[PDB]
This record gives sequence, C-alpha cells and structure tokens, in this order.
Amino acid sequence: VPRGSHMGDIGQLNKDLTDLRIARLQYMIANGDDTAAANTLAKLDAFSKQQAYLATTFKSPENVKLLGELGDTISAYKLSLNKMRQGYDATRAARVSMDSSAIRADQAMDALSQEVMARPEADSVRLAQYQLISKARQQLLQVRIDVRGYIAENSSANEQAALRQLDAALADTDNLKRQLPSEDARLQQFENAVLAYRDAVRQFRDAVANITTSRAEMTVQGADIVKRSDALYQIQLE
Amino acid sequence: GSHMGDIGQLNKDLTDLRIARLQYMIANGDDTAAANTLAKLDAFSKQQAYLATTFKSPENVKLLGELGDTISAYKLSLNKMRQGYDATRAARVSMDSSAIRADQAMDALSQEVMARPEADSVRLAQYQLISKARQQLLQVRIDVRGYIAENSSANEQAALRQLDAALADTDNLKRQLPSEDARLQQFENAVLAYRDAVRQFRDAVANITTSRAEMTVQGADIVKRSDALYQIQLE
Repeated sequence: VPRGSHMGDIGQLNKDLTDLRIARLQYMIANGDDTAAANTLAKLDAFSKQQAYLATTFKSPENVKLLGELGDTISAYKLSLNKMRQGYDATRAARVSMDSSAIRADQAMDALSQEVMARPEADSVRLAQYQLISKARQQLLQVRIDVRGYIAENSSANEQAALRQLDAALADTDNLKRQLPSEDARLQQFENAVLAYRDAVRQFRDAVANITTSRAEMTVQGADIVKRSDALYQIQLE
Repeated sequence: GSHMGDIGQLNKDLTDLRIARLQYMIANGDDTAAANTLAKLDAFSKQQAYLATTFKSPENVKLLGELGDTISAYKLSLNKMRQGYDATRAARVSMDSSAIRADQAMDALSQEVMARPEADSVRLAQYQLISKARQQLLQVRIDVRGYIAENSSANEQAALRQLDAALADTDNLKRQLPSEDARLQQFENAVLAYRDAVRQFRDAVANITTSRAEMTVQGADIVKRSDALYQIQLE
C-alpha cells in the first residue's frame, strides 16, 4: 500500500518468472535429473506463491483479472512440467530396460557359443560356426552403438538408423536359427531379449516425443505469462 | 519517463540472451543455435551502446560503461564455449574415423587368416582372439558414447579405464600373435589415436563447463548493474 509498492511487487513477480524459465532450461541441460527437477519445482512454486499473494493484495478489477489469468496459465504450466518429468522418468526406465535386455542377449549368446563349440566335431565346421556367432555378436554391439548415438543426439536420423539396424539384427537372428538348428531354443532366448530391447528403444523414442511436446507447451505458456506480467507492470508504471 | 523505457528494453534483452545461451547448450552447441545466441548478444550489446550515447548522467553513463565491460567478458566467454563445442565436435568425428580404422584393420586381418590354408584349429584359435579384441573395442565405444550422452566423471573415468584395458590387452596380443605385428600395429595405432580423441573430448567438455560458469557469473553481474540503472530511474 506504500506509494510505488505494487510496481515493486510486480518486479518481484517478473524476477520469479525469469528464475523459473532459467531453472527449466537448466533441468533439460541436466538431462532431467532429480536434483534439477527439484530445483525447477521450487522455482515454479515460488512464482505460484507470488501470484497467489498478489491475488490478495491488488484491488482493481483489471489487475485481479490479470492475476487470475496468470494463475490459469500457471496451472497449465504445472501440468506441462509434470508431463516433462514423467517423460524423463520414462526415458530413464527405457534406458534401464535396454541395458538389462542387452545383458540377457549377451549371456544367451555366451551359452549358445559354449554349447556349440564344446560338442565334439570337425574343426572345419566349428570354425564356420564361430564366424556366424561372431558375426551376430558384433552386429548387436554395433546396434547398441547406434542406439547410444541416438540417446546422445535425439535426431530423427539417429532414431531411424538405430531402428533399421535393430530390425536387420532381428531378421539375421531368425536366419541364424536356420543355420544353427540345434540351438533353436537358445536362439529364441536371444531373439526374445533383442525383441525386448527394441520395445525399450521404442518406449525411449515415445518419451522423447512427450518431453519435446511438453517443452513446446511451456514455451508457449511462458510467452503468455510474460505478456500478462508486462500488462500488469504497465498498469503500475503508468 | 522514456529512459525507464530504454532500460526495460535492455533488461528484456538480457533475459533473451540468457534464454538463448541456455537453448544453445540444450542444442548441444549447434551452429544454428550458436547463430541465435550471437544474435541475442549483439542486440543486448547494441542496446548498451545506444544508451551510452543517450543517458547524460555521470552516474548512469558509468553504470552503462561497467555494463559494457561485463558484456565484453561475456562475448569472450561465449567465444570460449563455441570453441569448446567445435572441439567436442572435431573429437567425435575423430573417434568415429579412428574406430572404423581399427575395425577395418581387424576385419582384413581376419580375412587374412580365413584366406590361409593353415590348420583349422590354428585358424580358429587366431579368429577367436581377433574377434574378442574387435568386440572389446565395440564395448569401449559403447562406454564412450555413454559418456558423450551424460558427461559425468563416473562415465568419463569408466570409459578411460576400459579403454586403457583394451590397449593393454592389445599390446599383449601383439606378442601372442607375432605372425602379425603389422596388422595388429595398425589396430593399436588407431586405438591409440581414438584414446587421444576421447581425451580431447574430455578437455573440451571441461572448457565448455568453465565458460558456462563464467557467463553465469557475468549474467548476475549484468543484472546488478541493470537493476541499479533501473532503480535510479524509478526516482
């Protein structure tokens, strides 16, 4: 109620907003980690609290309505940010799942190779057998490398290359079952693991999509909160 | 109240610069994001210079001078970040080509062994060894890319360790298969070059982080000065 004071209240509102926008970008730079999640939620609530406070203090119909509009956009922001958090949780879960499925696949080919080599036979055929297994192993390590490339850089080109290469590995595994009919049980275990891996890569891809979507929404909500704040500020200054 | 208006533009411009520089890192140092950030910096700097010809008060022109000085430091720290992103980029292109060099060398070597009508038990023992080293390096590539995606000390150190273990096992396999020093030396040389590149990447990541810490601090400094310019005009 001091002269000039509401103008300062809005000054604080604007700083809190800037602090939120910066924190949210920092959160993405931190690859959505929990600590930066916590900081971002904090800045959001600080801004939310200021909006609520001023919603009590500002008297004029035009200002209270603007603060109300700000409140609605803050509500939407919270939801969008929640969606981004869920997306980061999902990318993390997909990565854990990709790692675990990768290990299963490797352990199965470990037993495929052993069982296959340790049965007595001609060394001409056993050298040919090992070329097949070796080819399969190296192929799947290349696939992980493509996927890791995609994890580091989220482009549609990295995505599609990893998916295509994964599909080629699954085609080749079905083909190895034909050339190693004794291990058809061991090979399907390998295949099941690689299929589970593909499922996880797909879940990772879908969650990246959700993170980018929520990002675009907060960007829009930001511009709208900025606009309304500017209007509040102009009423006071003038 | 027009001077108040000028400052508002300055402040709005600062915020736009900070958002821009953060977007640039999220974009992984993209040349396109880099152009946007340089553009936001130019706009802020132009506004500082415009006001330095406009504000007449010694108090204010001095503050604008100080603002300018911090803008000069920001431009240099921003330049250092750009050089760092360029460096991580070159290091990645280098790791890729070195990796392909190493694998091709081993693939030709294995074609060399399979081409020979040596006893198949000898051919096999050789092929298992070669294959195992090829795969060892693929797993290092997987650790390194893990590190490229998440730059943590944990990932860095694990990548370096596993890479030094591949190099140790490579020197050992050179003595185990003296029949090829030549081919194995090609491999080892490419793997050593790969290591050089991973180290270069690590060092550039560090420089990016350092430049970031610097602009973070310059930003806060620009805010104090810009806040003080604003309060003088509140009057």
